[PDB]
Amino acid sequence: APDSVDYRKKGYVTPVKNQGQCGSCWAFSSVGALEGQLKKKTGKLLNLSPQNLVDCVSENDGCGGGYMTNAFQYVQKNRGIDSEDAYPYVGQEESCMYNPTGKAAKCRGYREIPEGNEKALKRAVARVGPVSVAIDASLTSFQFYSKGVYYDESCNSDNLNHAVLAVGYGIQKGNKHWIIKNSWGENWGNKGYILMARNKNNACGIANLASFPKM
Repeated sequence: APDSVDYRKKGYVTPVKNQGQCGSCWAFSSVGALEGQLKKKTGKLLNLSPQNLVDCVSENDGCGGGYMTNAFQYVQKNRGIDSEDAYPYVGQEESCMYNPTGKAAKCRGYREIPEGNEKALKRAVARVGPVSVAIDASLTSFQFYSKGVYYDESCNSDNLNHAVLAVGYGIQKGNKHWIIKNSWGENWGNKGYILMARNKNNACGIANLASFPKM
């Protein structure tokens, strides 16, 4: 794998979104990974609908949380996911209103990264594209992140409470990192992004629950 990868520079990544109060980061993470694969497979970048996942993945719990794996499998079994345009985000769970006429991507299932293996995660990001991950994002330091490579001594690898998207990896002033797209809007972090410590004993559980869709 290359020493550095950043799929934002390759047109694989849509603008940062804002999930609002809804605990739907799993849906935004899933959508982000699908968007990357859509761009890779078809050559076009489109905003996909997290609301479609919130409302329709009955295996998950809507604004109460959920797994990306269940999201990918839903898209597969449903034979599609809508564009954001065709199924707009409203930040509250509602009845499923999937519309096949607005279908913008498909999914052939998913693959999982071996638990805790940052090297496998790096190789997957290089080989595949953006990868869905879960992290401990519960700390004060994360909320008020501004710049630099994020590292908090107290981060809890077993407390995977937030889903985000690894869109690349690299190094800043000798400090290795993951490039992470969040879904708390562009006013959070660094225009919606955070660089998170890489190869620092799986900091914040970054490689504990990583997956990506097949397409």
